[PDB]
Amino acid sequence: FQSVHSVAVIGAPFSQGQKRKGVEHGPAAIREAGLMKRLSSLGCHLKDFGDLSFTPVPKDDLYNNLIVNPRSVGLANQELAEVVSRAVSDGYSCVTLGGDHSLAIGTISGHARHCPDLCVVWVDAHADINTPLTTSSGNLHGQPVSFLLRELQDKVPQLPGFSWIKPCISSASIVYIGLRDVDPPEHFILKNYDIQYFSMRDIDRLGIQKVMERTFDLLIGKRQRPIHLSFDIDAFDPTLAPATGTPVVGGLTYREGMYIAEEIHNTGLLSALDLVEVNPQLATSEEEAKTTANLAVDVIASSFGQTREGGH
Amino acid sequence: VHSVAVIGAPFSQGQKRKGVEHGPAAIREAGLMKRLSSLGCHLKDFGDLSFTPVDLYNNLIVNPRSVGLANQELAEVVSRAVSDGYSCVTLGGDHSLAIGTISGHARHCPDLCVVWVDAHADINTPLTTSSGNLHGQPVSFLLRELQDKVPQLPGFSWIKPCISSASIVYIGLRDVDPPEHFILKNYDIQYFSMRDIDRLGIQKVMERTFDLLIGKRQRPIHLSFDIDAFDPTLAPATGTPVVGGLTYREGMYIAEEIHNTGLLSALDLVEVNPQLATSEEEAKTTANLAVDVIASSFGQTREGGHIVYDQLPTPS
Amino acid sequence: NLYFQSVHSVAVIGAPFSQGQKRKGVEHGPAAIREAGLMKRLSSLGCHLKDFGDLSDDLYNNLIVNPRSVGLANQELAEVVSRAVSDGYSCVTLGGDHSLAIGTISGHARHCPDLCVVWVDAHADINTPLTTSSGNLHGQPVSFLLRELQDKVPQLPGFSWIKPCISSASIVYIGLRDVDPPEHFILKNYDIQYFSMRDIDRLGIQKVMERTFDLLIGKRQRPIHLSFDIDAFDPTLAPATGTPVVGGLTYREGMYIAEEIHNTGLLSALDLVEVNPQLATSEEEAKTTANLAVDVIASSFGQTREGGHIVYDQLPTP
Ligand code: PRO
Ligand code: PRO
Ligand code: PRO
Ligand SMILES: [Mn+2]
Ligand SMILES: [Mn+2]
Ligand SMILES: [Mn+2]
Ligand SMILES: [Mn+2]
Ligand SMILES: [Mn+2]
Ligand SMILES: [Mn+2]
Repeated sequence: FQSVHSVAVIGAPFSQGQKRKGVEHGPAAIREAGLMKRLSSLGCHLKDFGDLSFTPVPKDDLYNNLIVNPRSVGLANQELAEVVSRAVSDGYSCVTLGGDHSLAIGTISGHARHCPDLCVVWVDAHADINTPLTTSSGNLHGQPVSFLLRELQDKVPQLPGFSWIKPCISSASIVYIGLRDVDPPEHFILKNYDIQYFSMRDIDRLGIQKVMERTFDLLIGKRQRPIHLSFDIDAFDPTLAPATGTPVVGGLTYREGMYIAEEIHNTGLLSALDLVEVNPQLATSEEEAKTTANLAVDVIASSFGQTREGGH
Repeated sequence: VHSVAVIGAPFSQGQKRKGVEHGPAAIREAGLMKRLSSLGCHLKDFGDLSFTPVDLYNNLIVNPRSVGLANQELAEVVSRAVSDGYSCVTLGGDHSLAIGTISGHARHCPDLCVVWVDAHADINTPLTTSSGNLHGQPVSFLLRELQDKVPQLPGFSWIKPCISSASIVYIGLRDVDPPEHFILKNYDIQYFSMRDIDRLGIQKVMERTFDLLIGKRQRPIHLSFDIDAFDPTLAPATGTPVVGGLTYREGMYIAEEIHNTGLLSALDLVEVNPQLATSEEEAKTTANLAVDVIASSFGQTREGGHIVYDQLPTPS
Repeated sequence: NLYFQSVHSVAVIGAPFSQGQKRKGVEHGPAAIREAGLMKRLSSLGCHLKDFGDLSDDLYNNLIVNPRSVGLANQELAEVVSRAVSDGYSCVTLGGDHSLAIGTISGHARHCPDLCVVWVDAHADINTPLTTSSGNLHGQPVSFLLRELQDKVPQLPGFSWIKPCISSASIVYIGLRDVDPPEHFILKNYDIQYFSMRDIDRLGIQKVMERTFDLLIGKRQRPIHLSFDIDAFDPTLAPATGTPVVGGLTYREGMYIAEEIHNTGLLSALDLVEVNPQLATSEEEAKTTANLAVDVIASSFGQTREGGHIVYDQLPTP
């Protein structure tokens, strides 16, 4: 094979960062679409940690009539952070299957425990950077980055179950790609703190090649750094990825998404990847659910060396 | 903070396919007013105009009287909306309604320029049309340099040609009749076909469009936007669909660039025909797309940048 | 219409090969494309037309299926194409599976030894009889044609008539996205130039066509052979085909390729292959694929998005 990678796979069947049921079946859907076989065929040394079972929290209602399930979200992420830490500690590139995007709190925190100069490429229709004070929905899947960013620490209140989190990335160390549904406060956060982002509009103008070039220039232009790719399937157009809870029209094409993944592979710096927000229960047909899972597998496989030219 | 007037113009007699008169209602139902309200627009809804009801012309041109007259009535409403300080959004209805909207707009803004976003040039004369459908001719009646090639139709004498060939640019062209192509080339009318977009990219297409129309000075902009500019996969509920059109992204980009000028004075969103859809979702997606065009033309962004946001809350 | 920007002489041959692969139905490609109104469309573009109509075995090494039927059918097809081209026609062949390019290219080369090939396809179809995993000859045609690969290619039954006729420098691929590892090796090792979908994502279709022509006709005008597999298009656009691969050309990119081919004035033969109406799930899927096939062929002979191919004389006056 062109290159061998050691890859751990963690299922995180978690739904409480949002209100729509079924995203907890994300990890199963992706698995049934053949993830392990595909990574095997590419030369990957694989370790399957299986699908985690998160400790429920009995009482966990609306916090200040706004934040939904903070204790469950906080604890599930604390648990996931331990496993991701273990995997990275053991030397694996850590693939976590979601589950809603609240789980990036745990995956990035866990990763950061071993990589002080970690950087993040966040591929998403959404910035997910509302603080608990700026959120309109109160859904923590739209807040994960606020708890991780050092610059926002003074703006984030201490939520129950969240005391264990330490901000671990600076505003210069995360680049967003694919944005198209951004709240006014999130826009203010991005601009005010100099967080670099390439919205769908930036991609329309520059094209995905220049987007990736600039992305790497910003993050790894001066030195090599481990990369955490946090990939929300809703980055893709809903015609390609319909089985997801917060679809937004005018997303990435299949080609652009593969291009992102291929460029991440080509760095040789991919250290962890999240594939989140696949909700097969939201598909209007079996083939809608299966196409979304198949697309998830293509993203992950391309991140680990699958190409459009038979070079693997 | 835009003041926006919405006029329902249920034109159907510019073409032969029934249903297009329900376009203005389909768009309303898709939640147009809620969207423009969330954008901080000052809104006036004129409701749907009831035109006064009314023989073929040279055995070809159909219902021309009804079309000519309804356009005269439309043009007065647009004139007075513009006058009352509103940006004028006219919901269609077939594209023959542009005769009335551009005419009425050119009364108070003589220096207007036109961005025509369409699969079609709609510049056949009453003598070059094969179909006889007036939705395929509106630009011939409006264009100054073309007057001696256009005969006087019953109901159309009121129309004073108000735009020169250098003040209209087309974007999206892919189904242009031979006489149309002749007109485009011989009158030096600038256009960016699908093929020009494939070469240049929509960013460059918009830069060059504005260079041509407002390169010398700021001017009021009239955006005449036919939903069939978009690929039929995206906008299937429409009468003359043509494969290989704009993507969702390209169309939002045009609207956004139009907004970013701060010059948009009037906008037509034409040719949504809910009855031509093969299902209720196809009908609804077409109307949702129409809303997205209008909202982006007035400030909706892909970046959350529509409102001013000054200060983060503190747990302080 | 009396007046056109250009007038082409075009021969049409139906070549319903199905034996270069295993799925039934592709032999109905030529009928599907004719029923989508191909002849009418070409007439409307001012072409002089000659319609040649539609033309009408043990495993090799326990793998390669139908070598004699395929090798021999291609010998016959080669004759028809050579005749058409010799008589001054740009020769359009409707497939049928892609194994037919063995015949069309070999025949074309008899009269046009200096031809170049633009191969538009999800696949490189450059497996040898020794590297192929499927045994399907439609995945092997380029290996028979290429000079530099002759010593890597064994003599098959039905194939003694074929002389390799193109050098590795005279073929450029566009659209590649499903390349077997031994195919990747050949491409790199013989320095065959290709624009994969990834290359199109980076350069854009305009620069891909510019660079393609710089590679092939940059030094001198040469007859162009366009071998165009419908599966180069995204399966959402061309679902009716045997080996569909996600992430393909858009409608606009495909038409752009054909328009630029037309603009060279050098198009000398064109294959339009792999349309299999039976693999559609609906009549609209089948007809869309056939209509797209017609749009490709039409656009190769002057159909454009802007409507300048028919020449208009003067506007009537009232
Ligand atoms: O915070 C939220 O819940 C939404 C999710 C997408 C953008 N903001
Ligand atoms: O003139 C007509 O009626 C048609 C409409 C689109 C192109 N020409
Ligand atoms: O040789 C074959 O049969 C396959 C078909 C596409 C790629 N190679
Ligand atoms: Mn997200
Ligand atoms: Mn998202
Ligand atoms: Mn129109
Ligand atoms: Mn139109
Ligand atoms: Mn092929
Ligand atoms: Mn192919």
